[PDB]
Amino acid sequence: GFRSPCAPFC
Repeated sequence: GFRSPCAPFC
């Protein structure tokens, strides 16, 4: 998962 915020794929 990526750092927030992450859209759409995280």
